[PDB]
Amino acid sequence: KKIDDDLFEELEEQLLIADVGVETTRKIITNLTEGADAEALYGLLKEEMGEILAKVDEPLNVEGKAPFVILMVGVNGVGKTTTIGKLARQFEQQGKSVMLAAGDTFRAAAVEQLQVWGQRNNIPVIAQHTGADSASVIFDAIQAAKARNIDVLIADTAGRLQNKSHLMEELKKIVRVMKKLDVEAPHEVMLTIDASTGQNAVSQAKLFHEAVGLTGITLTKLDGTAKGGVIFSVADQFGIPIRYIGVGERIEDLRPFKADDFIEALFA
Ligand SMILES: Nc1nc2c(ncn2[C@@H]2O[C@H](COP(=O)(O)OP(=O)(O)O)[C@@H](O)[C@H]2O)c(=O)[nH]1
Ligand SMILES: [K+]
Repeated sequence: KKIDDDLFEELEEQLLIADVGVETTRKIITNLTEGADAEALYGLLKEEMGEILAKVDEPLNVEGKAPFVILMVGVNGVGKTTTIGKLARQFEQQGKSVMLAAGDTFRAAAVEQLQVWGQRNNIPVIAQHTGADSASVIFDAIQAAKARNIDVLIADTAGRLQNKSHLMEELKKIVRVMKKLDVEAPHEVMLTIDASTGQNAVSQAKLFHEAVGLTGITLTKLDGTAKGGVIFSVADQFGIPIRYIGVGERIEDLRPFKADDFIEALFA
């Protein structure tokens, strides 16, 4: 097969369906045309996509803090609660002690889901009454983690993103409250975004990144039909490391991010 305008239009369609986005797709194609049979083109495209993801493939390292604090941010419905448990199991398998903070204080089901999971798995969960102050719950969790020599503290947060909610200011307050106990905390600000939301994750990454500064991303629900192409836009615009991929609903379904596999899956 030979290179022509039909192949570049074919590639654009495939990238748009993968949620790479209009802007990122346009940039990628123009770079592909300038950089440049069909098979060679797909080889070159995968290579240039590899160069994008290479800049954000740093794996998360949680060792050496007391505790290492992960602030979990994201909007509701993306898999934040599930991911926290998957992370907790991951770190415990590595021999680290874990504590959870139920900072999404107005969602009773989310709080109780964490409490019950933690109880079943012998992981302490710091929680207060429904509607309690998120910053206070997370304050108590850090104190308890320090008192109890916990290696990793994972702090959940609210995820209602509307002008009523003042979520960004709440997160900023949480961070300031954190730094009164440990100036290095939070050691990781982990955004969870849902592959099935497509390009809406770009807006979310922008909001959370501008408010508290993201240092890592978990992309969930890659096991659906969604391709997760938004990460190219986030990488190009923000350069935030992709730490993990969610590949299911089971507690094991959290995988370290791998650039090569992700690229192949995008075209499968
Ligand atoms: N297929 C799939 N479902 C996921 C994944 N991560 C989370 N979920 C699903 O999304 C729902 C829960 O998301 P949840 O953690 O409650 O969302 P939150 O509101 O962001 O805390 C559940 O039905 C989970 O099964 C994933 O990686 N793959
Ligand atoms: K997929």
